[PDB]
Amino acid sequence: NAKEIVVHALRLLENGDARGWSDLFHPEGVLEYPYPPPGYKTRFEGRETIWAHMRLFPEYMTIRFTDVQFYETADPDLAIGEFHGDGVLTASGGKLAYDYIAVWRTRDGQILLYRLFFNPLR
Ligand SMILES: C[C@]12CC[C@H](O)C[C@H]1CC[C@@H]1[C@@H]2C[C@@H](O)[C@]2(C)[C@@H](C3=CC(=O)OC3)CC[C@]12O
Repeated sequence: NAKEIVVHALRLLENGDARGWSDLFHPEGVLEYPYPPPGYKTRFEGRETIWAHMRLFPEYMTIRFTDVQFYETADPDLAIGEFHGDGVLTASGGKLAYDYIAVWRTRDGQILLYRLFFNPLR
């Protein structure tokens, strides 16, 4: 189910496995930053592109997430949840913090939609 897939993914990212995380997306699957920070795209259509975006992730930062607080949905293939992320820039130093809310949509064990809200000012 979606909640299962989401936790899996977040774990993969915590482990720095960006290809894995990427791989969890349906080929024509989409990543979105509804409130994108400046200098970044806001939609990433297709696994290849999502991968291209996330490729560099582990090189600049390492993240650790709080446990997702999901809200109960009807559809088991839709998950809506809030969670926090703390990052440490490989620079290094740089502690970086995020408070998310996301709408995940899955099918046959793959991620179709990853809509990740966060504060672009912050
Ligand atoms: C917007 C962001 C800001 C920090 C850094 O400059 C990289 C950019 C692009 C990549 C972006 C970070 C913030 C982070 O919170 C992210 C949203 C983070 C993610 C968490 C998640 O569940 O999906 C992606 C990993 C990296 C991230 O995807």
